[PDB]
Amino acid sequence: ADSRKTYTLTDYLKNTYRLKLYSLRWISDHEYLYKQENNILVFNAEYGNSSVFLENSTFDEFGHSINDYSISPDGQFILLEYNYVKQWRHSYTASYDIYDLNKRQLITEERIPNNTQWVTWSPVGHKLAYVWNNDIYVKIEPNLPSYRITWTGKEDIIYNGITDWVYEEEVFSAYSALWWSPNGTFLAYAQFNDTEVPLIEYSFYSDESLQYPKTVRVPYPKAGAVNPTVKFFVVNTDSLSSVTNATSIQITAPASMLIGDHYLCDVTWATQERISLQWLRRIQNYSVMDICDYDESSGRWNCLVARQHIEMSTTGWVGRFRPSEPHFTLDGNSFYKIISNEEGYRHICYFQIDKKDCTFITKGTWEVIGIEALTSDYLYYISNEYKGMPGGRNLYKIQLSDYTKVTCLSCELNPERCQYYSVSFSKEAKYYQLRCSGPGLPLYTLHSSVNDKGLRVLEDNSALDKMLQNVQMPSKKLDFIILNETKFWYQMILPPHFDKSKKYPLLLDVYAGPCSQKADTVFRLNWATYLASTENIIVASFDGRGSGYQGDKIMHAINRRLGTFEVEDQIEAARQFSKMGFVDNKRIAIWGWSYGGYVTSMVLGSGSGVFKCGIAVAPVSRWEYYDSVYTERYMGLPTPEDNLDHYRNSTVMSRAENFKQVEYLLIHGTADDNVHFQQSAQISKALVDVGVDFQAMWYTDEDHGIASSTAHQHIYTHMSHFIKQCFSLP
Amino acid sequence: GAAALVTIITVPVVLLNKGTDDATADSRKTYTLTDYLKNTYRLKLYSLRWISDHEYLYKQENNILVFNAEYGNSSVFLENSTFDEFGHSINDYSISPDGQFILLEYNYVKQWRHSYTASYDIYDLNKRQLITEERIPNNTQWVTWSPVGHKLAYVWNNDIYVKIEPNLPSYRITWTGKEDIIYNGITDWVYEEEVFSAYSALWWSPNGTFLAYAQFNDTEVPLIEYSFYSDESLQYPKTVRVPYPKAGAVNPTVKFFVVNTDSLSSVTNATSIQITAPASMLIGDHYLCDVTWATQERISLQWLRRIQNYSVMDICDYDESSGRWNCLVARQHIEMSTTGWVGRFRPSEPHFTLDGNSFYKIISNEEGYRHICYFQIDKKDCTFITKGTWEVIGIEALTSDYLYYISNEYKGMPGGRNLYKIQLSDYTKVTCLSCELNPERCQYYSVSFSKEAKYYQLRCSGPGLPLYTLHSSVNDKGLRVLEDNSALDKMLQNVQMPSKKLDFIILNETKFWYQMILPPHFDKSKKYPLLLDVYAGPCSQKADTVFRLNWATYLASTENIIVASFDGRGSGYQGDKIMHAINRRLGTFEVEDQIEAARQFSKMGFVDNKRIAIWGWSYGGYVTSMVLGSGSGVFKCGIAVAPVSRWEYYDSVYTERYMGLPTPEDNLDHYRNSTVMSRAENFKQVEYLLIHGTADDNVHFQQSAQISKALVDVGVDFQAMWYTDEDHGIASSTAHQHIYTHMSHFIKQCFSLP
Ligand SMILES: *[C@@H]1O[C@H](CO)[C@@H](O[C@@H]2O[C@H](CO)[C@@H](O[C@@H]3O[C@H](CO)[C@@H](O)[C@H](O)[C@@H]3O)[C@H](O)[C@H]2NC(C)=O)[C@H](O)[C@H]1NC(C)=O
Ligand SMILES: *[C@@H]1O[C@H](CO)[C@@H](O[C@@H]2O[C@H](CO)[C@@H](O[C@@H]3O[C@H](CO)[C@@H](O)[C@H](O)[C@@H]3O)[C@H](O)[C@H]2NC(C)=O)[C@H](O)[C@H]1NC(C)=O
Ligand SMILES: *[C@@H]1O[C@H](CO)[C@@H](O[C@@H]2O[C@H](CO)[C@@H](O)[C@H](O)[C@H]2NC(C)=O)[C@H](O)[C@H]1NC(C)=O
Ligand SMILES: *[C@@H]1O[C@H](CO)[C@@H](O[C@@H]2O[C@H](CO)[C@@H](O)[C@H](O)[C@H]2NC(C)=O)[C@H](O)[C@H]1NC(C)=O
Ligand SMILES: *[C@@H]1O[C@H](CO)[C@@H](O[C@@H]2O[C@H](CO)[C@@H](O)[C@H](O)[C@H]2NC(C)=O)[C@H](O)[C@H]1NC(C)=O
Ligand SMILES: *[C@@H]1O[C@H](CO)[C@@H](O[C@@H]2O[C@H](CO)[C@@H](O)[C@H](O)[C@H]2NC(C)=O)[C@H](O)[C@H]1NC(C)=O
Ligand SMILES: *[C@@H]1O[C@H](CO)[C@@H](O[C@@H]2O[C@H](CO)[C@@H](O)[C@H](O)[C@H]2NC(C)=O)[C@H](O)[C@H]1NC(C)=O
Ligand SMILES: *[C@@H]1O[C@H](CO)[C@@H](O[C@@H]2O[C@H](CO)[C@@H](O)[C@H](O)[C@H]2NC(C)=O)[C@H](O)[C@H]1NC(C)=O
Ligand SMILES: *[C@@H]1O[C@H](CO)[C@@H](O[C@@H]2O[C@H](CO)[C@@H](O)[C@H](O)[C@H]2NC(C)=O)[C@H](O)[C@H]1NC(C)=O
Ligand SMILES: *[C@@H]1O[C@H](CO)[C@@H](O[C@@H]2O[C@H](CO)[C@@H](O)[C@H](O)[C@H]2NC(C)=O)[C@H](O)[C@H]1NC(C)=O
Ligand SMILES: *[C@@H]1O[C@H](CO)[C@@H](O[C@@H]2O[C@H](CO)[C@@H](O)[C@H](O)[C@H]2NC(C)=O)[C@H](O)[C@H]1NC(C)=O
Ligand SMILES: *[C@@H]1O[C@H](CO)[C@@H](O)[C@H](O)[C@H]1NC(C)=O
Ligand SMILES: *[C@@H]1O[C@H](CO)[C@@H](O)[C@H](O)[C@H]1NC(C)=O
Ligand SMILES: *[C@@H]1O[C@H](CO)[C@@H](O)[C@H](O)[C@H]1NC(C)=O
Repeated sequence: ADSRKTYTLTDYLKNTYRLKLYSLRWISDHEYLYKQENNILVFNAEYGNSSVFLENSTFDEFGHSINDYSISPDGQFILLEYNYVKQWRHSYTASYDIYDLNKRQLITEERIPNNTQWVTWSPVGHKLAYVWNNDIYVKIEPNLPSYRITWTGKEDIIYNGITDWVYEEEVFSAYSALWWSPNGTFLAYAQFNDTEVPLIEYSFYSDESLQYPKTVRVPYPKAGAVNPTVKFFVVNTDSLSSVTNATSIQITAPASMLIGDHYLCDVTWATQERISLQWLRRIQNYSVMDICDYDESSGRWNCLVARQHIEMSTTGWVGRFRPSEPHFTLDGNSFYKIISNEEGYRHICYFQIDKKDCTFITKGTWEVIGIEALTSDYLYYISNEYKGMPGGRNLYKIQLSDYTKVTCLSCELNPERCQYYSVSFSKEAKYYQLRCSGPGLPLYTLHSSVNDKGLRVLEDNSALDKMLQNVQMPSKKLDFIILNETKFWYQMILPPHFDKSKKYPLLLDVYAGPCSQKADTVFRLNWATYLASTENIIVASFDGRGSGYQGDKIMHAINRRLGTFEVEDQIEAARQFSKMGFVDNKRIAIWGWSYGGYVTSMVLGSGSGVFKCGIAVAPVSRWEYYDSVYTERYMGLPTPEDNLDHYRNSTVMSRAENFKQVEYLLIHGTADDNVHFQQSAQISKALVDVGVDFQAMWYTDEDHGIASSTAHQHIYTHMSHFIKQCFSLP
Repeated sequence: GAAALVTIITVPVVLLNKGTDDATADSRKTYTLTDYLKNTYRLKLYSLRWISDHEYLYKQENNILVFNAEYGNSSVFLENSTFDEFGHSINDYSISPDGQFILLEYNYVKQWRHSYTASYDIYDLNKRQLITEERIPNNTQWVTWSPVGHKLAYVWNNDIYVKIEPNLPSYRITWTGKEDIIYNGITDWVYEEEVFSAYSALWWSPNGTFLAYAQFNDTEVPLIEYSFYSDESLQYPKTVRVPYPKAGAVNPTVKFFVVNTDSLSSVTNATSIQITAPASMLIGDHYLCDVTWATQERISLQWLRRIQNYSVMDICDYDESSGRWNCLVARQHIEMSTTGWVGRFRPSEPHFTLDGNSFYKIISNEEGYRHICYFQIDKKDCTFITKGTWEVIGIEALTSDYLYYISNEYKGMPGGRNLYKIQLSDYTKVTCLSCELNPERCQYYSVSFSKEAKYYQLRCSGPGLPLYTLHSSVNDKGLRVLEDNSALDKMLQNVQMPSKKLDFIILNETKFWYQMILPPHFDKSKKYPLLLDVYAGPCSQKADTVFRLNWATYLASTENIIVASFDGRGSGYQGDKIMHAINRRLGTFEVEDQIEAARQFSKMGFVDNKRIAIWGWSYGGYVTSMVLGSGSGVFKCGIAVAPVSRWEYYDSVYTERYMGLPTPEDNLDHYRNSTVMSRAENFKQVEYLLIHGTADDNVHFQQSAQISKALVDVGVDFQAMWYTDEDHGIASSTAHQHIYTHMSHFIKQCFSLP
C-alpha cells in the first residue's frame, strides 16, 4: 500500500497544491508587463532581462487597494481600480485614479468619477472613455475636463456604452459596448433599451443588520418576453467640443434585421474609416454582417448592400453562440472568419469586401477552434486536428500566399505533457507565449515567430510536481465509445492504483450543454480529484449529440429538441461505462450544474434505473423561465405556432413521479441572477406535490456560481456527504 | 436441554414459549404516520349554533336541522337538496337573527389566519327563494348580520356598506377605502394576527341602531416583500408586499367611529361621530385592544399605549342633544403593570350587566393571579369577587343571578379546565358544574350557553375521548349526550395507542408541570429516546389534559419515542410571577429551564442520555435553535420549523410587548444578544434541520435565511428544506404530509432508530 497522502477535500476547499501561472501584458512587439512581489516588471521579450516598471512603494502610499492596474498604450499614465464592487458576471463598479508615469504624480484634477461602470484607454495614445450613470464620457487627456457624449442614460432603462444583463451574459459576453477606431479618432457605442423588457424580482437578505429584505429587479427577458432594443452610434473623439454636445452618427441595422427583433452580436473595426457590424434576427438562423464605411463629404457612415454578407443555417443555429469576429487584413478590403463548410466542420474562409464568394483555406474532419493572429506571411489559429482529438488544442500557421503550406507550431513540442496548447501573440506577432493546460502540469513558454524558436520557459509548475509526487493524484483516461457509428469521446478520472479486476463506484459529472465539451485533456485540481483520490470513485463525463468542437451535425442534433437527445446519450454512456466492468452497476450516480443540473434532473426523472442518486445545483426546470436568447437559439419561440409543445414536454416537473426511485439533492442560491430560484422552487413544489422525498439546501444571498468562500466550502462539503452516504462509502 | 430429556425437553420448550408469551404477546397494530397523515382515526365533534334560548342549529347529512334542547326532537331547517341547484359549493351559511334570511358563502378565498374574501348570496327562507337583486358584491372581505332583525353590513374594497333590507340597495358609509393603505371595517395584518385576533373591525350596536367601525392607516407602515412562485404557468414570479411593522418600525394608526344605521338615507352620505382615545393614550402610539357594546347608548373601548404597560378603558355614552358620544374622565379605568406587560395578550373583554351601570372583568389580583372583578361604571374601586392560587381562564356567561366562568382551580391543575358558577348576590356561593361530571374521562372542559343561558353545551377535550353533552341551567340537569366518539373508541381499542402522563417537577422550590406521551407497553426499567416538543411562548401552556392524535402519537406508538413538553418560567395560567419572569429578557430563562427539563428527565431513569432531541414551531423553533446553540450538550439533534431568529424581524406588537423597544436607550442590548445567529459556533456540536415556508407571512423567511447564512459562514453542516408557496402553517395537504415525512426521517436517523 502507498503511504502518500490522498488529495483530501480540505486540499480542494483550502487550495493547498496551487497551479502556478505566468500572465503577462504585451505592451509592445518586444516587451511585456509581468507583475511580481507587487511590482510591475518590464521583461525584454527577446533578451529576457527584467527592468522594474512600478515599485510597490509607488502605490504602497496610495491609501487604497488597487484591484487591477491598466497601462496606457503610450505608457504616460496608468489607471488604478480601487473600491471594486462586482455586479453580474462581467458588470462591476469601482473608482479609478490616473497616475502620471512621466512626472510620477497622481492626477488630482477632473478625476474619473466614483462608482465608474467601465473605463478604457485609447487604442494608441492616452485618451480615456469612462461610463458613469449609464452615460458615456470621453477625456481627451487624463488631466483635462471630461466631455459628455450621451445624455439619455437611465438606470435599468437606457443602457449607454454598457451591455444589459441578457447581452452581458449571452450576446457580447462582456460589460463593454465602447469600441474605439484603430487610431482612436472614432468611438463606437451601443444604446440598449430595456423599457419593455420585463423585470425579474428576487429578494436580497443583505446582512444580519438589515431589518427589511431588499427586493432586487433586473431587466431579464425570459423566453418569449420582449427582448431589449439595440442601437449603434459612432462619435468623433478628436472633434469633441466642450462648447457643444458631440454629435453621434447612428448606423442603421441591416434592412433584413429591421423587419423583426435584431441582435448586434459583434462590432469589429476594419480600418480607420471602415467598421463591420454583424447582426442576427430574433430567430437565430439568419445573420447579416455589414461593412459600413465612413464618408467625408456627408461625414455620415453608410452601409453598402453589395458588401453585406448573409449566413443562414437550416441544420440549426447560425454561429456556435454568435458569428465569429472577422480578422480584417491591414488594407481592410479582405477579411478572414471561421465559417462552417458544406460538410459541417467550421473552418477558416478568406473573403473580400467586393467579392461574394467564400474561399475556405482549411478543410477536414477537424474544426478550427479560433484565429490567433494575422501577419501577412502566415495566419495563426488553434485547431483540434492533432491526433484527430476533438478535446485537444494546438497552434497552427498557414502561409497566406500558399495555403498548402500549413505548419503546426506546438503539436510536437511536448506531446506527453502538453496537448491543450493555447497562445497569446505580441503586438506585431513577433513573440507568442504558448501555454499548455493539460494533460501534464501547466507549462508556460515564450517563442519567436521569426524562426519558431522557444525563447525560454516562463513557468514549469515544477514546485507543484514534486509536491504532487508525494500525493496519490488520480489518473485521467480520455477515450471514445462508438455509438451508432458516431464516435463520442468520454473522460474518466480513474481512482489512484486503479485495477479493472476490482469494482469501483461511478459518478457521471454532466453538463451536455449545446456546443459543450466535457472530454478535454486539460489538467485540473477539482472536487473530482478528491472523490477519486480519497473516496475512490470513478468520476466520468461524456459528450454525446449536442457536443461542440465535433461538427455541426452532432452540435445541431438537439436543435429544437432540448433535454431530449443529450439526456438519452448520457444514460446510454452510463450503461456503456457499467458494462465496461470496473463500474459497480449498483452504485452509479450523476451530478450537474445549470444545464448539467437540468440534464441531471431529466436523467433522474427518466426512470431508466441506471442512476441511484443525483445532485443538481441551480438546475433549469422549465425553458420558458430561462432567458430568451439562450432558449430561442436552441428551442425556438414558445408559441403554439412554433415549438411550444417541446417547451411543455421538456419540463423537470413532468418527470417528478419517477424521482421516487432515486435520491435528489436540490441546491440553489436565493440571489441567482442567471437560473432564477424560480426554477428550483417549481422543482421542489412538484416533488412535494407528488410526494417524492428529496433533500435540499438553499444558500442565502448566493449567485449562480455560489463561489463565496464560505458557501463554496459548504456546498462541496454537503455534496461530499450526500455522495459518500449514497455510495455507502465510509 | 440436549440431555436425557426428550418429550420433556419439548415440554420445557412449551413452558419457555408460554413464559415468553406472558412477557410479550402483543399483536395489535401501532398508530402509524399514515394513520396521522390520512386521519384514519378521526375524532367526531358536535358544534351546534344556539340560534335561540331553547333551540339550536346542527348540521347532519349536509341538512341544516333545528333541535329543541328541552324536548330533544329536531326538524329540517333547510334540506341539503335545497342548495343542490345553487350551482356553487356553499362554504358556510349565516342565519339572520329573525330566521327570515340566510347568507350562502361561495368562491371562498383565504388570505392570512383570519382574513378571507368570498361571494355571498342572500336566501329568502320565507319565500324559499334566493335574493337576486342588490346581491352582495363579489370579493366582499367581511359580512355581518345585525344582532337583531335582518340588517346587513359588509366591507368591500376596504369600504363599509350597510343594507337595511336584503332586497334593498346598499348604503355606502366610508369612501376612504384603499388597498394596503386605509383599512375601514377590516383589520390590517398586525391587528388581525395580534390585537383583535380577527378580520372584523365592525361592531353592531345591541339592537342595531348604531354600527361601530375602525379606520386603520398603514400609509407609513413599512412593507415586507416576499416573492410568490404561483404555479408552473406563471413565467415571472410575483413579489407580495404586506404591511408588516417589525420591532420598532412605524405601527399603524387606529381611529374609532360610530354611525346611526337607523338614519341611513340614499339622499346624502351618513356622518360618523369619532370617539377619540383618552389623552393618556394620545401622548404616543396607542392600540384599540377591544370594543364591547354595553347598552344601546353605551360602548366600552380598551386602549393600550405602544409601551404595553399602561391601558385605559373608556366607557362612552351617547348624548341625544349633541348627537356625539362623550366619555366621562371618572368612568375611565386605568390598568398598569410594573412587573410586566398588561394582560395575558391584551386587556381582557369586559362583561357589562343588562342595566349597563355595572360590569365584571378579569383583572390580576395583588397576589398575581387573574380573577373576576366587579366594576361599577360610577366607581373607581375594583372589588374582587373571586380569589385564590388558581386563575379565572375566562367568563362564558353573565345571567342576572349567576356568573359562569372556567378556571384551573380543580385539583390545582394549571391545565385542567372546569365550569364554575357563582351566585351574584352571594359571592361566597360558588358551585362547580363539571368538576364531578366524569373526572376519569373529562378534566378539560369548554362551554357554550344559549341566548338566555337557559341551556349550555359542555364540550369535553380530555383526557379521555372528546365528549359533547347538553345540560339545562335551571337545575344543572344534563339534558343528554350529543357526541360520545364511541365509534372512534371502538377502533382505538384495536391499536396500541400510547398513554399520557401529566405531573410536575420542583425547581428552586417552585412547581413546574410537564407532560410525557409514554409509549405503549412502557417499562420504567427500559430507557427510551426522548424528543422534547417545546414552544415555551410567554403565557403559553404546553402541558395540559387534552386528548390529541398528532405526529407525537406515531412517534410514541410506532417509533417508541417518549415525547415530553415542559412549562418553565414564562408559562401561562400559572400566575403573573411565572408569566412575567421573562419580561424584557426573551430567549433567556425559558431556554435554560427547557435544558434543565431534559436534564431532570434524563435522571428520571427511563430516558436514554445519549439520545435526547427537541423540536418546535415559531417561538418553539427559536427555543429549539437556542437550546441547540446553548452548547449544553444535553440534546443530540433538533428540528426547527419556521423559527424566529433576531427578535427585531418579528412584528412590533408581539416583540415590544415582552422584549421592549429595539432602541439604544431601551432593551437594544438584549435585541442584539438574543439572536440565534450569535450561537452559530455551538451549532457545530449538534445536528440541525431548518424548515421554513417561502411565503410565510408571520415568521418571515428572512429570519430563517439569516440563520442559514450564519451556519454556512461558521461551517455548520445542517439539512434544510424550503416548502415553496407555503404559509407559517405549511398545512397544504401535500406539504403537511411531506414535512412530517421528512421530519420523521431525520428523527429516526438522529435517534439511530431501526
Ligand atoms: C425605449 O423604448 C420605449 C418603448 O418603445 C420608448 O418609449 C416611447 O417613447 C416615445 C417618446 O416620444 C413615445 O412616443 C409618444 O408617447 C406618447 C405617450 O407616452 C404618445 O401620446 C405619443 O403619441 C407618442 O407615441 C412612445 O409611445 C413610447 N413607447 C412606449 C411607452 O411604449 C422609449 O422612448 C425608448 N427610449 C429610447 C431612448 O429610445
Ligand atoms: C394616513 O396617514 C398619512 C400620513 O400621515 C396621511 O397622509 C397625510 O395627509 C395629510 C392631509 O392633510 C397631509 O397634510 C398635508 O400635506 C400637504 C402636502 O402633501 C400639505 O400641502 C398640507 O398643508 C398638509 O400638511 C400629510 O402631508 C400627509 N402625510 C404624508 C403624505 O406622509 C393620510 O391622510 C392618512 N389617511 C387617513 C385617511 O387618515
Ligand atoms: C536587455 O539588455 C539589452 C542589452 O543587451 C537592452 O538593450 C539596450 O537597452 C538600452 C536601454 O537604455 C538602450 O539604450 C540600448 O540601445 C539597447 N540596445 C539594443 C541593442 O536594443 C535592453 O533594453 C534590456 N532590457 C531590459 C528590459 O532591461
Ligand atoms: C446637451 O444635452 C443636455 C441634455 O439634453 C442639455 O442639458 C439640458 O439643457 C436644457 C437647457 O434648457 C435644460 O432645460 C435641461 O434640464 C438640461 N438637461 C437635460 C437632462 O435635458 C445640454 O444643455 C446640452 N448642451 C448643449 C450645448 O446643447
Ligand atoms: C485616424 O483615422 C481617421 C480615419 O481615417 C482620420 O480621419 C481622417 O483622416 C484623413 C487623413 O488624415 C483626413 O483627410 C480626414 O479629413 C479625416 N477625417 C476626419 C473626420 O477627421 C484621422 O485623421 C486619423 N488620425 C491620425 C492622427 O492619423
Ligand atoms: C428559421 O427558423 C424558423 C423557425 O423554424 C423558420 O420558420 C419556419 O420555416 C418552416 C420552413 O422551413 C415553416 O414550415 C414554418 O412554418 C416557419 N415558421 C415557424 C413558426 O416554424 C425559418 O424559415 C428559418 N429560417 C431559415 C433561413 O432557415
Ligand atoms: C342529503 O340527506 C339525505 C338524508 O340523510 C341523504 O340520504 C341518505 O344517504 C345515506 C347514504 O347513502 C343513506 O344511508 C340514507 O339512508 C339516506 N337517507 C335518506 C332518507 O335518503 C343524502 O345522501 C344527502 N345528500 C347529500 C348531497 O349529502
Ligand atoms: C318537539 O315537540 C314539541 C311537542 O312535544 C314541539 O312543540 C310544539 O310544536 C308544535 C308544532 O306544530 C307547535 O304548534 C306547538 O306550539 C309547540 N309547542 C311548544 C310549547 O312550543 C316542538 O316544536 C318540537 N321541536 C322540534 C324542533 O321539532
Ligand atoms: C358622498 O361622498 C362621496 C365622496 O366625497 C361623494 O362622491 C364624490 O363626489 C364628488 C363631487 O364633486 C366627486 O368629485 C367625486 O368623484 C365623488 N367620488 C369620490 C370617490 O370622491 C358623494 O357624492 C357623496 N354623496 C352625497 C349625496 O353627498
Ligand atoms: C335601539 O336603541 C336606540 C338607543 O337606545 C333607540 O334610540 C332611541 O330610542 C328612544 C325610544 O324610542 C328615543 O326616545 C331616542 O330618541 C332614540 N335615540 C336615537 C338616537 O334615535 C332605538 O329606538 C332602539 N330601537 C328599537 C327598535 O328599540
Ligand atoms: C413601562 O415601561 C417603561 C419602559 O421600561 C417604563 O419607563 C421606565 O421607567 C423607569 C421607572 O419606572 C425608568 O427608570 C426608566 O428609565 C424608564 N424607561 C426605560 C427605557 O426603561 C415605564 O415607567 C413603565 N410604566 C409603568 C406604568 O410601569
Ligand atoms: C516590493 O518590491 C521589492 C522589490 O525589490 C521586494 O523586495 C519587496 O518584497 C516587495 N514588497 C512586497 C510587499 O511585495
Ligand atoms: C470617491 O468617494 C470617496 C469617499 O467620499 C472620496 O474620498 C473620493 O475622493 C471620491 N473620488 C472621487 C474621484 O470623487
Ligand atoms: C359576481 O360574479 C358573478 C360571475 O361573473 C356574477 O354573475 C355576479 O353578478 C357577481 N356578483 C356581484 C354582486 O357582483
